[PDB]
Amino acid sequence: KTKPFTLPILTISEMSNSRFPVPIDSLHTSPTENIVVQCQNGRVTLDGELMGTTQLLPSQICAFRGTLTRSTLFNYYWHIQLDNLNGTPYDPAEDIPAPLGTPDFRGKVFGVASQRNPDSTTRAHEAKVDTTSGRFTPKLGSLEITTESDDFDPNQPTKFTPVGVGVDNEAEFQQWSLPNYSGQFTHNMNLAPAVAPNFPGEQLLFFRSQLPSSGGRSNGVLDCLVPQEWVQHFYQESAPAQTQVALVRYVNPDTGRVLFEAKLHKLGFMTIAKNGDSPITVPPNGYFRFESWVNPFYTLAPM
Amino acid sequence: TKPFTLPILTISEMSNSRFPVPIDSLHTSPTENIVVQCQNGRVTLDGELMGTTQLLPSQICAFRGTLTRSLFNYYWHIQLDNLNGTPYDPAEDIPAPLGTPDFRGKVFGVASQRNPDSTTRAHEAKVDTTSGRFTPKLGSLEITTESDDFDPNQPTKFTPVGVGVDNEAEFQQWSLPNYSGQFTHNMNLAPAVAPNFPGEQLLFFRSQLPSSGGRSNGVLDCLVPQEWVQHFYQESAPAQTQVALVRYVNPDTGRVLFEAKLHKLGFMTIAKNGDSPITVPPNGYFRFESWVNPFYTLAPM
Amino acid sequence: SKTKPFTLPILTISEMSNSRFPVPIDSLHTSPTENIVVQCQNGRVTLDGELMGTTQLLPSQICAFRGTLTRSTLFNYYWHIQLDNLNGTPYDPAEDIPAPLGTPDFRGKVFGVASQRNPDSTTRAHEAKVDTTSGRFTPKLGSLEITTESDDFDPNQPTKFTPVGVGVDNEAEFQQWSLPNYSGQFTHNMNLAPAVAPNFPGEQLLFFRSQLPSSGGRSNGVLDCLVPQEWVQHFYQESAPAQTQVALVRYVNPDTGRVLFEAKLHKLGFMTIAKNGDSPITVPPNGYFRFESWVNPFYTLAPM
Amino acid sequence: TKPFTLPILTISEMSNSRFPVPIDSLHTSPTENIVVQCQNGRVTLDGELMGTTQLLPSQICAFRGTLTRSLFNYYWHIQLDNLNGTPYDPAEDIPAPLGTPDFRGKVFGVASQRNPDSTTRAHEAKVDTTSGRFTPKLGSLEITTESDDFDPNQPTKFTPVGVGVDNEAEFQQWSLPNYSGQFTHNMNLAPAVAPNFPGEQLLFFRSQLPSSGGRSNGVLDCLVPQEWVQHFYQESAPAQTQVALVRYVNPDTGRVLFEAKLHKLGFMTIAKNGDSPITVPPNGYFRFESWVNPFYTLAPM
Ligand SMILES: CC(=O)N[C@H]1[C@@H](O[C@H]2[C@@H](O)[C@@H](CO)O[C@@H](O[C@H]3[C@H](O)[C@@H](O)[C@@H](O)O[C@@H]3CO)[C@@H]2O[C@@H]2O[C@@H](C)[C@@H](O)[C@@H](O)[C@@H]2O)O[C@H](CO)[C@H](O)[C@@H]1O
Ligand SMILES: CC(=O)N[C@H]1[C@@H](O[C@H]2[C@@H](O)[C@@H](CO)O[C@@H](O[C@H]3[C@H](O)[C@@H](O)[C@@H](O)O[C@@H]3CO)[C@@H]2O[C@@H]2O[C@@H](C)[C@@H](O)[C@@H](O)[C@@H]2O)O[C@H](CO)[C@H](O)[C@@H]1O
Ligand SMILES: CC(=O)N[C@H]1[C@@H](O[C@H]2[C@@H](O)[C@@H](CO)O[C@@H](O[C@H]3[C@H](O)[C@@H](O)[C@@H](O)O[C@@H]3CO)[C@@H]2O[C@@H]2O[C@@H](C)[C@@H](O)[C@@H](O)[C@@H]2O)O[C@H](CO)[C@H](O)[C@@H]1O
Ligand SMILES: CC(=O)N[C@H]1[C@@H](O[C@H]2[C@@H](O)[C@@H](CO)O[C@@H](O[C@H]3[C@H](O)[C@@H](O)[C@@H](O)O[C@@H]3CO)[C@@H]2O[C@@H]2O[C@@H](C)[C@@H](O)[C@@H](O)[C@@H]2O)O[C@H](CO)[C@H](O)[C@@H]1O
Repeated sequence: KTKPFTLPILTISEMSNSRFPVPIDSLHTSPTENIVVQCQNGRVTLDGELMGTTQLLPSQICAFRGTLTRSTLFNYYWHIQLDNLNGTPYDPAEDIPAPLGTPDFRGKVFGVASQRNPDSTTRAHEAKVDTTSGRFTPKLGSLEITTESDDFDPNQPTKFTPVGVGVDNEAEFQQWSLPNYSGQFTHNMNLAPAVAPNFPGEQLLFFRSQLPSSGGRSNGVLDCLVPQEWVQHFYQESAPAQTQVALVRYVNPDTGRVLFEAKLHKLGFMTIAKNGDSPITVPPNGYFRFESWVNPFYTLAPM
Repeated sequence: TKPFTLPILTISEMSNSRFPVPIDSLHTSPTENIVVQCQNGRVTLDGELMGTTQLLPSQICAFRGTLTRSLFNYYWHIQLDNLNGTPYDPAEDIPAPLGTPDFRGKVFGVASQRNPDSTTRAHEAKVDTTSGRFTPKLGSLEITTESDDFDPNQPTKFTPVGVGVDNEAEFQQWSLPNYSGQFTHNMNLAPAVAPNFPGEQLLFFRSQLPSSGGRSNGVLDCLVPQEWVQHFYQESAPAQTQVALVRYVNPDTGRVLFEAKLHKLGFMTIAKNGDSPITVPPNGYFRFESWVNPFYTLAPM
Repeated sequence: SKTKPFTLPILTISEMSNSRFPVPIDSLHTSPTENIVVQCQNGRVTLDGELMGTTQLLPSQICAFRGTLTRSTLFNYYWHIQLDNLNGTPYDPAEDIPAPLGTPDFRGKVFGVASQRNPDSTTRAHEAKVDTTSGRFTPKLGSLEITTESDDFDPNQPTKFTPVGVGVDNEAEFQQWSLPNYSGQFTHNMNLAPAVAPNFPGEQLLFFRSQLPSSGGRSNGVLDCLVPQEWVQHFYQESAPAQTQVALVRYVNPDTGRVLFEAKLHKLGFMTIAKNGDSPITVPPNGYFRFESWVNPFYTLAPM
Repeated sequence: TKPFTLPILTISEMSNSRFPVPIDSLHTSPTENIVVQCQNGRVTLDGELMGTTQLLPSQICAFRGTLTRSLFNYYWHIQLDNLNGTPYDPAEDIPAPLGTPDFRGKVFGVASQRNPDSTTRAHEAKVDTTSGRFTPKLGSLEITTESDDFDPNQPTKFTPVGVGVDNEAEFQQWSLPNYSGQFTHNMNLAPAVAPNFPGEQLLFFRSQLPSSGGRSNGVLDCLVPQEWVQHFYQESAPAQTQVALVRYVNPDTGRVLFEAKLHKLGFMTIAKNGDSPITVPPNGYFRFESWVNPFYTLAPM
């Protein structure tokens, strides 16, 4: 009678990052006591409630849509009046931190800005979005893009396709530092809650990708709490969470053996019994399998 | 015994299965003068992938491999791997590496590299799927770039963005490229589809891709959204008949706006004549009614 | 080789416009103001031609706006307005002004008409109200909320607002000397033009007063501006150097030739007179203000 | 002798002199098929007001007076006062009360009242300048309203907002109304104007007025911005010749963009052929050069 909780059957190479439109590259764990893990994309509860700036379309994370105008080697600056991701007009009064899909990290997003005018003429060129700029105010409804080309028409529909990071100094990319969605004017609000292991000996487990970089030595490391397919899956199923913690096992269908076990928390993140920064090597055909709802005081087997 | 289901998705919550973009609209058109045989976004209702179709929405018209050398004046040779990094085998029974573009034209995007020493580069790139150097079935294709800042023998990725044709007629979404060039003809193709009932036309999930120049409409039609590709692969529910009856319902008013056939090979038809968009309200969604037979007469739209 | 002389335009009272609303001036008025803080932001100009607050030159754009209309998330329909600059430029909150130029500088409900013209040339216009006390009145952040009786508005279409008068239900909701919160409750008012007051014994502010139309109720529509809009425009054009902090002006009758009274025009752009009590200042139809001389601020005005 | 000057104003700092709205653009057109004889915004270079032109920017197409009774289907009679509240004298040598509309159509606005007991009303109203009851020269006109909430015999003001025509052809900005209705013809008109040099057309200060319905472009052209009306009235500089030479200058580049004639009767001409906007940078302004004669040959635009 109770709708059962499930996970989609996917290997590591069949999963997508929920903070950027790229495939998942690996599984990774590291200590996070020094940091506040409060990303806003890829935030979903196990019973299907989206949080933060999270939405369903994989391609739309860190993308935007709106109208370009002239503002007040990447020298050309442009003002973007943002619409909603689905084309509907944007209202700053909605109780989200920023338009859905807005980047949730400090740095420069490298991508391509494109335009299609009513007379059917089109143009597209490389563009960057400085999420640390004082004119990055997507919650207010606008942001600034930088371009190398001057081939852009004002008052024309503009789209931005995210590709990767485009910071000059590698330290400009801080994946766990939220931008100021209202610039200097207001604080961030309506945020999805921060996450941390509530248990001795446990660390967060990440679905990790290495984003493309347009220059420099940036590793492009972007960790999401849960892949986008699970966001989409939990939203569809909305199965009741019987406890705060679902027990999950990573299994190898060839050998039939459990490689490790982990906690999948109701708030939408994973923990594992392991210490220290390290990748988690999995077989190509392995997948995560839901074992049972469990009490939060369950002790995971170490790695 | 596993029932067939559709995910509950709005028009604005669907992704094109032939390009990593959202669906913009629903469209119908007569198709007797075109061959509808795209190879991405090809799935049967019981969850079998066909053509070059794979699961990752970002990897459609993307590639992965190694770059070597020889106004987008700079030409580069790309030795293709599989999207999962494993080496591509031209002997497998697919038309080309999974996610290879299935239309003639120039795919506009960004090529990027990350070297073992951690140095990186990314610049605009075009993939001409009509060039004789476009032989992804043989394991290689060619890109053109405007920037010369690329390192040979380095891991290279391609992020698709849109179309980049100079002449608008270069983009032909219903003409498959030659996956092996002029060395041989295409093989292992997902079958072509057509309406097979009087007064019926295909129903398309339409996107308008970005265009880097010119007047190209960038129109790209797919047979089912990528989310249905992913959902049918997961569910693998047995197809009880050749045709599923599906209805589009407005949850605000409770009313059915139109009905359609969802065919086992993974495409939809409606009772409609003429090239036309299908205007649907923002909260509408497709509902699976039941399995029927091909002789069902749909209500005209 | 002399400096540019300071001048006033020659205008009677029935030839002047309010600088806080697009209406003519009805009368001159004086009133004690030690109770209140006089800090309006429209119609603020220095005598040497510097605009302050939200003051701009176009008389019709005071309390007007333009932007893109959006549906919100009896005047019972609510709409969101993404505000542009009055010239179609996107509004920059980083500019050192309290709010977009022309933004209303008082608490209450501005009554007017909102209109739209679509790219397909279709048009609409209907009555609308701007509640400057609503928590969604955040023009400094680039948006505000209008309310309408009609539902005939298209979202995501270019929209203008023409101000007409006040539209409060209860008369006490209109407080001309209370500034709105230009960012709502989210941050403080910034870059305000300074407050004004007579810093001389026996002196009170002199106002150019209009009675705005009202859409209902018993509101007197009284709106006092420090300086008429024609002087805002004139001082900006002339930018004559201010020799002292006080210019002595006299209201003269060209028929009789006699001086009716004298007043101080202060450099910050306001006027004082030697008078006490709330009272209108009756003037002849042909009378006008005449610049007499720069004076030291301790000059003593003749009473009345 | 007082020299002639223009105020230093940007295009976005000028007001229409025929309606209380900002100037939207500059515009030129051949005008041999129209009569350019507006009555608001009429001033000579030496400061003489003409037609129905007055100083208050908010009072153009406004009125003041006393209302009585006679889908905007409520009709009301307005006994007109002067804009300064003084009674209107039809005997004066003006075409109509100052500020009276100078085009055929329906002026859309808001009529408001304030009673001696301080009760107030305001609702949408229209002034049809083509109606037989539009006789402002005789001292009265007629409004229509949607609301019935109006008290007879009370002081009534009209605030113009834009046009309110149902058919778009009813708005004829170059057709003067009959200020006395059918009783007699218009009198005391400001003179009509026309270019008088080969290749020269009038240059208009153009606004696009709000429209309460339909597809009317709301285009309203004035010969001179209201600020120039106010400036020349203040200055009253002697017009040394019939024509002033004026140039449009960009301060961001120092370059002159075009030159024009400013004629003594208060209108401008340029060397241009066709109906066209005049694109100007945001910081440009008109600069008075000197007095010339009507035989000057402007450089083509
Ligand atoms: C993020 C971005 O838009 N980058 C641009 C930009 O990258 C070059 C500049 O960032 C430049 C600043 O000094 O540094 C270049 O690299 C140095 C490197 O830091 C040194 O350690 C040494 O190797 O000399 C290099 C000379 O370039 C940046 O070049 C980029 O990064 C390098 C690590 C390498 O991968 C190179 O191929 C990259 O181009 O400007 C370049 C154009 O010159 C690109 O437009 C890039 O996107
Ligand atoms: C696909 C691609 O890489 N396009 C480039 C390239 O586009 C320009 C060329 O296609 C060029 C050939 O002469 O024509 C330009 O547009 C003309 C158009 O053909 C005329 O009909 C008329 O409209 O003048 C236009 C001036 O550009 C192409 O420009 C691009 O397309 C236009 C329709 C317009 O949208 C413009 O903004 C575009 O840039 O070269 C340009 C660089 O100049 C771009 O690099 C573009 O990506
Ligand atoms: C500002 C606004 O939107 N006004 C509307 C609104 O006005 C009427 C309501 O505000 C109503 C609320 O009770 O009160 C009315 O006047 C009452 C008055 O309060 C009573 O003391 C008594 O005198 O009865 C009156 C009604 O006959 C408001 O009416 C308006 O104000 C009156 C003094 C008078 O001037 C009348 O003509 C006005 O309409 O709602 C009305 C709807 O009829 C209008 O839409 C008005 O603009
Ligand atoms: C000038 C005025 O008072 N206008 C009113 C009035 O306008 C509507 C009527 O004029 C009506 C006559 O049938 O036509 C409407 O628009 C049609 C349009 O003619 C058709 O071509 C098609 O587009 O369908 C439209 C449906 O409205 C007029 O509506 C107004 O003009 C339209 C172009 C559109 O912009 C609409 O939003 C406007 O309201 O009546 C309406 C109320 O019904 C208003 O009161 C308007 O001010």
